[PDB]
Amino acid sequence: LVPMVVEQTSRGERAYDIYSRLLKERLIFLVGPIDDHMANVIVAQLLFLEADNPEKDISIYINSPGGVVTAGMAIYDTMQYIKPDVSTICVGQAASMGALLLASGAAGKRYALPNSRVMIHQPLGGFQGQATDIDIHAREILTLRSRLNEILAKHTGQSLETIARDTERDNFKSAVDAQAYGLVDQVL
Amino acid sequence: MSIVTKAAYDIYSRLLKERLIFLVGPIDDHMANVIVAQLLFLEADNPEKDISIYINSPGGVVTAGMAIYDTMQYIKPDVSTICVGQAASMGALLLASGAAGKRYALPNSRVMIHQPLGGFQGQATDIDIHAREILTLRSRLNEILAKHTGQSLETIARDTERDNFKSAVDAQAYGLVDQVLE
Amino acid sequence: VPMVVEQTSRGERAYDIYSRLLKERLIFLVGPIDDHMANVIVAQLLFLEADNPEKDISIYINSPGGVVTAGMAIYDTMQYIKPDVSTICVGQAASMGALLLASGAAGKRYALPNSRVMIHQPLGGFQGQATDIDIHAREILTLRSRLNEILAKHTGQSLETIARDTERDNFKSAVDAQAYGLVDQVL
Amino acid sequence: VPMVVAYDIYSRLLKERLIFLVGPIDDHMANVIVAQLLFLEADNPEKDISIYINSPGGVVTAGMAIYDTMQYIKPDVSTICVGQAASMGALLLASGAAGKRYALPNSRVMIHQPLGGFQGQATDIDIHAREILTLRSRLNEILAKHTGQSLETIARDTERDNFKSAVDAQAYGLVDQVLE
Amino acid sequence: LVPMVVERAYDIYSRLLKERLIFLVGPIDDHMANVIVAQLLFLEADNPEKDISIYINSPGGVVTAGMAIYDTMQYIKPDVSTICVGQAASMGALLLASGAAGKRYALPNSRVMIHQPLGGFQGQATDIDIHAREILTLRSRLNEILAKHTGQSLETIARDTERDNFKSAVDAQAYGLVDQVLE
Amino acid sequence: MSIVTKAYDIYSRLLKERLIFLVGPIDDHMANVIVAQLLFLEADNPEKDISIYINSPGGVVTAGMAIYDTMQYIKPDVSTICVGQAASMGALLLASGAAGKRYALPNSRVMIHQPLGGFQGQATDIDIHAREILTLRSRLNEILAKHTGQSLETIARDTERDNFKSAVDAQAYGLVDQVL
Amino acid sequence: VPMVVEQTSRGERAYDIYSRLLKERLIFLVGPIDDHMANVIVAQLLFLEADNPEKDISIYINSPGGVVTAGMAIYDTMQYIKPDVSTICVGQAASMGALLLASGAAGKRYALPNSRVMIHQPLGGFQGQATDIDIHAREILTLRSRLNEILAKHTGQSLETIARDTERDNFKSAVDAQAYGLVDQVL
Ligand SMILES: [Cl-]
Ligand SMILES: [Cl-]
Ligand SMILES: [Cl-]
Ligand SMILES: [Cl-]
Ligand SMILES: [Cl-]
Ligand SMILES: [Cl-]
Ligand SMILES: [Cl-]
Ligand SMILES: [Cl-]
Repeated sequence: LVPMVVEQTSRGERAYDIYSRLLKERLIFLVGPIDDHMANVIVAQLLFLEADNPEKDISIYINSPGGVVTAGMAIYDTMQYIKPDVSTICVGQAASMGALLLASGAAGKRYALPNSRVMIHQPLGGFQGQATDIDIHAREILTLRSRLNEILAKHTGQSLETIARDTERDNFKSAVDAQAYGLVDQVL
Repeated sequence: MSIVTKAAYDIYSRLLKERLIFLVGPIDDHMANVIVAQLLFLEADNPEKDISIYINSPGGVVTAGMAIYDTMQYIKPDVSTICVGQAASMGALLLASGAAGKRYALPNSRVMIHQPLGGFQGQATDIDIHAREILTLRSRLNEILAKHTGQSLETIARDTERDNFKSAVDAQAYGLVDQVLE
Repeated sequence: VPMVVEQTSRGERAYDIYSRLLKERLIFLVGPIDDHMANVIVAQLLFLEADNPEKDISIYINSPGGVVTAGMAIYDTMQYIKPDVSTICVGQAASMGALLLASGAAGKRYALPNSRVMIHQPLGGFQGQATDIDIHAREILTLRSRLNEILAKHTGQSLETIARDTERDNFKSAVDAQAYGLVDQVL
Repeated sequence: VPMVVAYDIYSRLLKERLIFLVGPIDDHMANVIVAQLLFLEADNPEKDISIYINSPGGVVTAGMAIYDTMQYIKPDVSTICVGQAASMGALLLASGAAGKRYALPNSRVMIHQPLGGFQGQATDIDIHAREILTLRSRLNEILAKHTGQSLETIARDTERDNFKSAVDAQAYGLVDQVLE
Repeated sequence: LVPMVVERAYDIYSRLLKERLIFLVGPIDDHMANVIVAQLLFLEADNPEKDISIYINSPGGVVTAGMAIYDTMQYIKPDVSTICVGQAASMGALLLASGAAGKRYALPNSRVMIHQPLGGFQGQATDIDIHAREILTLRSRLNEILAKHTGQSLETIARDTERDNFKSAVDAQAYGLVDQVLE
Repeated sequence: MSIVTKAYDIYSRLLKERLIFLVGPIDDHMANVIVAQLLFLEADNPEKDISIYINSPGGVVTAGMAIYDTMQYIKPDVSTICVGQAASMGALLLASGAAGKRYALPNSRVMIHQPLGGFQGQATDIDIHAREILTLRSRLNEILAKHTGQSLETIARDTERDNFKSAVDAQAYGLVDQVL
Repeated sequence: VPMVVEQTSRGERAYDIYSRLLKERLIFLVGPIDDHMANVIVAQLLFLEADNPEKDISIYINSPGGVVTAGMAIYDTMQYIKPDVSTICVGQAASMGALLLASGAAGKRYALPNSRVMIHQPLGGFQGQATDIDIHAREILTLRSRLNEILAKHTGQSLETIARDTERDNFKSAVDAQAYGLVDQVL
């Protein structure tokens, strides 16, 4: 059950579920496993907010264990393409594609709360075909892995060699260690 | 009146006001007819303004995709296509079939023209799609792709047998989109 | 199913996309035919006739066919109501779906270029859908003949031609369907 | 279910005094039909009501609830068969107001009552043999009364699980007119 | 699908609730009983003087749920008329017979069975076992209620409730289970 | 908002009249909804009585205790009315209405007995241990003794038996004040 | 479940009972803690802060606990927002539920007389909820110590006392929870 609120607008009073009410504040929630359904809803929200004001910052709250790589890339490309800066805030956790999106927020505007944790490692499951008739072949997996490593090296400032070595490890960084690595700019 | 993110009500319906359609997930008759309905609605509301279809789809049923294809070509407005995430099979065919000059891909999206057997089989219990009809449809799909990409029929027929994804830049070079939005 | 919001005297209102097009006298006949969807189409035809008995109605058809008596409920309602019912095949029309396509108002039956049409009627459409109903062999043969007569009447083909061709479970292209008399025009 | 503006399509047609009896007959759909009939009577006890019937039949006492309500309310209840009417569906069709029972040209009508409609639908209810024979006779009497056939004829013919065409249903007295 | 009417929008049952009509339909259990109790209390508060009608088409069901309806019918100020359409069995039959004196009705092809099967008495919850002596107490209580409202003697009810046979509308009227067959 | 019996429902309309329905098994979900209605009613008017209609087989002890503590804490008097039955936690809450304002209808039944099932962990990772069960059983007995006027030894003996009391016997025992 | 409808000059507006209480700045933390309910609680906190950053917020807590990182999302949001967040235990609070109860604004943490509090954290709360995530032994130990430090800070107990007492999977009464520093007052 998602609670509702009633807010005054220029057009009169209107009812909102809590997430649509926070969308009016240019806040978007990326929560749970990443897949096409939820990634396309986030793409839709980013496009809508850009249409509403292309200059004002947008915030994505991230609490996600990661998930499907191409779904996460659709969010990534949309974040980069729209005119507004997209600020990222990790609460709870960001892993795999969740961590990649966190680290890809606008420079200076990536944040983690004190007890959140960040894991860059990309499990095989995120790369496999999600539809019954799609088999994702080894070379394409290797291309995607290098692509993700290059994106991380670029946004963190780490070298490519460093990202590719560290992404093999299946462990979490604390918010402070994630800030030190360049995955976020500030622990709030 | 009331607004939600997930079902000027839900986010998708608000963007439909902006002449934007989302083609997402597997293509089957249910979602293809919703897209046909959105296309016919937008043409009736304004037969002059462009329409955009965002495509993130692993493909699916061939006749359902052909329903979308025929509607796109038939209505008066130019239909622009944008690949986000991926486009495979019928999804790649539809991406390639947007209005000339108005087909786009985002930099990390991927495109695969290959059409698996599963798209051609009968979806209803009492329908059996026979081998000659499969070959006829595969050829028609190849000719549609040859026409919109500028590749020869022979090149399409050879390359569609491989089930590999192209990058967005490679898909532009192949003629499946006109521009990578970067 | 997306929504379309319009403002009015007393606030604003919301239609789903299908309801919005029903305002424009378009009906969607999509998916397998059964009693549930057939009665909804009958309800829409009756509503549009009562709203304006003079203006045409369009049914878009994308269907593999299905239950014969449910399709017959739609057929009789199309014939009975006052407005001309135009039909447009998008995707495919098989079995009862093809019969209803062919039964649109004369001159107003259409197919899109990549549409396909199959008149063949599989056994499954004729069998009992209810637990306590067993549809017997002679009734199947009788209904198969009634369907062939409807097709002969609307296509202009001989009953002998329809009976021969309906035994083959093969599709016609839009162009071949138009030449056969199943539609009047490829759009 | 499409909408018209704000009614769903069936509610919009209920405003025009049309009720849809569709699908298998059971207590749930019967009681919705009874409610609609009572509502329409209260709204206007003079104007005719129409019931569109497309149904394979079903539970006998649920059908009898509809039958008794059609007979009891003041408005004439016209019936129209679209698609098919079997078992209690056929009984209800034949029980519309005299002169106002219709069938469309390709509809079909079967008066036969399978054993399934008489059995207990609740777990703790067993419908016994003599009650079945009483109900079968009551249904036959209702059909003889509304069709004009003799009781003997109905009792013989109802044993066959065959459909009548719309024309043969009119000839038998199950409807007054085939509509074209 | 439950149709709607516009007058605001009402589903068909809420529209008829405005006309002080309640539908008791299907098997009786706590869920549906408490909804009927709420409708009775709502109608009493809206107008404690005007009659209420309950239409009953029910195979019966859980005894204590039915007793919740019975007690509420007796307690509220309005007369509660009952009308049997289709059938009334077990607790449904009891509730039909318990409408206000002179205002209990059956339609001509309605049927009524007072018999109470064992299933209505057993515990519906996981941790409740309804014991034999409590079943016997409740069976006697139901028989006393029927005797009071029908005018039959207690042992006449006890004899006839043992048989799981239906009464026609005419025979239910003759027995005192309703006052009138509406023709 | 549209109106139904089952948008604006019948229970919501009655909440406007300060009536709350406690119906069915007691668990966290329904108990938290009752706490919410109690807090809402107290904020709307802290002086007017509230009524809880109780028809319940009982259920989870800590869920019932959430309702109990909220009834005692809020300012309004909470009247309780048993319809159908009240067992276990349902009987405890009935017995805990405002003094003088606890009621039973003539055919309702009340069983104070607390089955083991109400005390066990409801979450997968919670094991409720034996000494905590004994502590809770004693607390519930103390609550019943206080509200009924019976001795603790009387409650402790009687709660062992999984038998129902009639409305008249519940009133005589002090579980309600009046049979209506 | 239930609705509250309020009349206005432009007709009627409707809430469910929880949304109506949200209007009074009360949030309900009920049932097992997981990402779904935790993100709903985070959103409610951020909304109430944006609506009025000065006024207190109350969380009613009736929970057997649950997923540790979901509860940590709520914890961090409670500490970050400007308003004081009061906590009230009704029923019970265990594991993450007990931690969040203890984490309300100093002096504004309450328990009702028959509620019970269990700080113990079962293994199940630390394990991966996602199919592709295995939460490893060293991360579990790190999270366990962090929870003990959070509890020590808010209760006033030493780290050693928390670490010893959290191993036992027993409940504290409301009065014992108050004496331990887990709430400030039994209401
Ligand atoms: Cl306003
Ligand atoms: Cl093939
Ligand atoms: Cl046969
Ligand atoms: Cl028989
Ligand atoms: Cl028998
Ligand atoms: Cl007979
Ligand atoms: Cl017994
Ligand atoms: Cl490990």
